[PDB]
Amino acid sequence: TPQTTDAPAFPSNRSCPYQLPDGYAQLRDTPGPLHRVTLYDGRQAWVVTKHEAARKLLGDPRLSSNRTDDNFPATSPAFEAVRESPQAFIGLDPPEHGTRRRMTISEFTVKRIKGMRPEVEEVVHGFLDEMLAAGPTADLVSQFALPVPSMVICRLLGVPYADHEFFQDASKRLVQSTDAQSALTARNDLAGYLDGLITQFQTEPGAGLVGALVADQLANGEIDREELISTAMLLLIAGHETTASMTSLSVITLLDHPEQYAALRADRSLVPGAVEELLRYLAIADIAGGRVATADIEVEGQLIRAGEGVIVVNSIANRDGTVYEDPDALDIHRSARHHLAFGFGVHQCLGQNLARLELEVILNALMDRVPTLRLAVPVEQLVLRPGTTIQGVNELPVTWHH
Ligand code: HEM
Ligand SMILES: N#C/C(=C1/SC[C@@H](c2ccccc2Cl)S1)n1ccnc1
Ligand SMILES: O=C(O)Cc1ccccc1Nc1c(Cl)cccc1Cl
Repeated sequence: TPQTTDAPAFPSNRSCPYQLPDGYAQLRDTPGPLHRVTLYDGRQAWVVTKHEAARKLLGDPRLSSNRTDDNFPATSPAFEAVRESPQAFIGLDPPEHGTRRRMTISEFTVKRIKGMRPEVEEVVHGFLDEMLAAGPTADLVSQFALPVPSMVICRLLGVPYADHEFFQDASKRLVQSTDAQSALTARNDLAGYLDGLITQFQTEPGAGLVGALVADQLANGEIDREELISTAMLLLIAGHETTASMTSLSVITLLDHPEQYAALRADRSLVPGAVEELLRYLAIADIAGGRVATADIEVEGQLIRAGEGVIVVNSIANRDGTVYEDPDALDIHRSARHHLAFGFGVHQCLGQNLARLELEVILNALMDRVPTLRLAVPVEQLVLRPGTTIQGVNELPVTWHH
């Protein structure tokens, strides 16, 4: 008996770090902006598979980001960890979203990010010093890809780096969590740590965004103590995990396209455009597109009903051939403009300027300090994270000329 389905299972896992899963490429090819899918618990939902329609729906206020809504398209049991506690502004709609987000934007401006350039370079070259002095073979993730953005975001947040082993482990346990209880345990571990950090700042006013939020908004009752915890946790995990994944996958991808890597090294003028193309191509946050319709939405003849879950899959939208000619080809020289790796609209990634800065610095540093860098194993031996979480590899064995 045939098993062809109208709503295939979603999400799907990558088999190649920089290629869509086979199922996603099928969704990309099927005409129309929408397609039905079956989530892990049997409920059906819509997935958006085209670029301009993704922009349109991301800007549509009728698609809500409220993750506490019972009809929100949860794609894994671990998603329950964020549903039970107060929502950081990633899970808020206007006007609450803007009031909370504006409490944090000062630390992510173009002026502040450019101001952080010397300390980002210092942290990058510091962890490179330690890795190269230790010699190959090293795991690029635990020795460079993860600690670099961890240290940077901690200094931005005011989180003491001396506790890094604790909250890096709690962050990883949440990222890789495959059940609800494990995710909630790792989340409460972070919540308990951040709550004590708040009390510490109330005794002794401190630096970083968390200290600012404690001294001002919390003391004026304009943010709840548990919203501060959720917001700080969002920035902490995002600061750690997204950049680390872009680093490891950019290294894997660039080494599989050695002509473009050598061209990139020969001209650092190309690093900014190469970073945009890597963001479009790798789209490591393609699971973070969930929305729920609060009213009927008709999309090019197809009707989204109120109460239906919608998932804007930015990896698929970033492979729209009508926007990026030959979209499945990595081209660091192409115009990667208007890609959706960071989203679009009111929720577009607050840390996008920081991720762009860190990746540029990291890529330039790897080409300067370790040009003989190469993988210590075939990419087929690398272990990919599933489509239910942030795209990445659990470890990246690398070697170089000692
Ligand atoms: C290459 C790295 C990153 C990628 C690919 C990425 C991707 C995304 C995407 C697709 C969204 C949209 C979520 C939605 O529409 O529901 C988002 C939002 C967000 N990201 Fe990132 N992100 C990255 C790095 C970071 C970093 C380093 C931070 C540090 C704080 C961060 C913090 C946030 C926040 C706070 C939001 C929510 C903004 C809002 O709701 O107004 N991200 N990100
Ligand atoms: N990547 C990423 C990222 C995420 S927030 C929501 C996360 C998520 C949503 C739904 C299901 C599973 C997961 Cl894990 S993924 N982020 C955070 C800041 N900027 C980007
Ligand atoms: O979304 C959040 O509030 C925290 C956060 C920040 C960065 C990356 C992921 C997550 N959340 C998250 C995690 Cl770490 C695991 C499973 C499901 C979710 Cl929603």
